Amino acid sequence: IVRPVADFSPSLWGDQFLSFSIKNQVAEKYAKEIEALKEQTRNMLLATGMKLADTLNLIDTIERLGISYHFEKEIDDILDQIYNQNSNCNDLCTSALQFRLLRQHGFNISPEIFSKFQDENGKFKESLASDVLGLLNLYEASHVRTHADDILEDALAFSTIHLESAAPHLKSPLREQVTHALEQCLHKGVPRVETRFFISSIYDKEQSKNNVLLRFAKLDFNLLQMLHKQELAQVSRWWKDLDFVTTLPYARDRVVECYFWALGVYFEPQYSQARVMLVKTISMISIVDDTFDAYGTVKELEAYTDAIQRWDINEIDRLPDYMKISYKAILDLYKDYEKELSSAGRSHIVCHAIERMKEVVRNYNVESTWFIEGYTPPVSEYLSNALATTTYYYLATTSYLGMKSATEQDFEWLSKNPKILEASVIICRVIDDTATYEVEKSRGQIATGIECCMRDYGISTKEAMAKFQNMAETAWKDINEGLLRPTPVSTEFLTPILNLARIVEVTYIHNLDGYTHPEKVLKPHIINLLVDSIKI
Ligand SMILES: C=C(C)[C@H]1C/C=C(\C)CC/C=C(\C)CC1
Ligand SMILES: [Mg+2]
Ligand SMILES: [Mg+2]
Ligand SMILES: [Mg+2]
Repeated sequence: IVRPVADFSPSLWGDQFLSFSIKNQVAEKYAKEIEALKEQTRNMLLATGMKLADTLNLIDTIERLGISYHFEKEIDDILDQIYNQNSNCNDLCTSALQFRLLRQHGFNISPEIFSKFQDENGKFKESLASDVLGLLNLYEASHVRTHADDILEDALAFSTIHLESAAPHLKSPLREQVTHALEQCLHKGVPRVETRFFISSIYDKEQSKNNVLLRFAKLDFNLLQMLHKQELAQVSRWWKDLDFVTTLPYARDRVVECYFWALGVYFEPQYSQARVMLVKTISMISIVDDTFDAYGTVKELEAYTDAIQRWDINEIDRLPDYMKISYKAILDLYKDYEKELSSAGRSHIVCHAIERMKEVVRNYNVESTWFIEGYTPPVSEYLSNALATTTYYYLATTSYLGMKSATEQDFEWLSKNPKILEASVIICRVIDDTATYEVEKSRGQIATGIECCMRDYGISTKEAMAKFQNMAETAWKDINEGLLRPTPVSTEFLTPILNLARIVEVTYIHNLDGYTHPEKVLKPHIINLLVDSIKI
């Protein structure tokens, strides 16, 4: 009664990440210079009597350079001031940038700021088609819409067609920046990824660049990268001493991709413990998913699911030997988390992630039951099960474990499935179903999202993929709305959820599974963030 056949590609990284020894004198030299550069930058920000457009461009540059996390208080104070002054007297470039920066920071600036750029019908004035910097900022702003912003319904299409038309004749690096924006907008990109591109491909090549900011940005990126590499080494060593590579050979060996995921959720040094905890969880639920999907028999998956609900080491012997391996590793991981959080008296919060894991596994087992039965549920029923199998309710909960400022009330909010979390989960689900529809269908999975959608509504695969694309668009508007003040918890606890949605977009770009097939999408990102330093 043997098993399915292995068709997963092995880790393409080998052991190149296993040991990283930080050049300590370089670290100290970088940090010492950064302190000086950080103060110079702080004073640029606090400079009295700057014009609106100059201020917004400064803040935008500091944000794209990846160093704004040093200046949360200064940037906030400035945007707040701009928000409350109501300055509606500018051109498209400044207005669109004003709108984007304020919305991204939760300031509900009215979309009426764009009325002066439109005709009697709410269509942008085509006379603006020759203003490339205006179009570019309009373009970026168009991705931050909520449901109250139908004034902007035309902004994406308008700016896109005219940027495409202008791009081939633009000077550099402007051309490269426009071309990049059309493939990957800023708001929906992974921050370290956009930062790496901006620093190296754009700002470094700008004639007008500020030398202080550029040097700051390069040193800071390379210094954080040393931390990230230590973290990945520590995590690679943990994964190695688990040895699932050989004892659980049916499973995807993707701990580096998992680290990239955790790095997407937060890159700052204060979230180091959080990242390390998170990547371990992603790594481990990856193992569980492959057990349900590519190895376990329905009888085996039943006992596994029940063992997880009971969550007791007593239960191991009801499981086949190969499931004993992962089950003990799972239980041990949570005992590790409890020990890690003990000194800060935050051990009790681990139970929130545990309950969310039980939920994921219940729904894995349902999904397997559906496959065995040849069942094509209605879309509503399909989603009631398949949203949790994204693991995103679970990963979001997990992202909070290592965040020292997360309180019980923050977990209570998250446990009620707030709308911002639900939208992030929906984006993951529908993008995944759109990308992986064809392959899963060939493997016989009749319970696949798009199939459900086709059979339920009586519509073609094309119309179904388009209906899913639209649920993703609706979900982004809900994310954007969920960031607006007053927020139900600190922005600190919203950003991970937003970042989870961004990682989806980036991994499944151009409709391909970038996690199962890392070489396409993830590999260049991993090399740019974790292998190659920015040349100084
Ligand atoms: C649905 C998505 C995008 C998941 C699929 C991947 C797994 C279940 C393995 C670990 C979980 C990850 C990488 C989140 C993505
Ligand atoms: Mg699966
Ligand atoms: Mg799977
Ligand atoms: Mg899938």
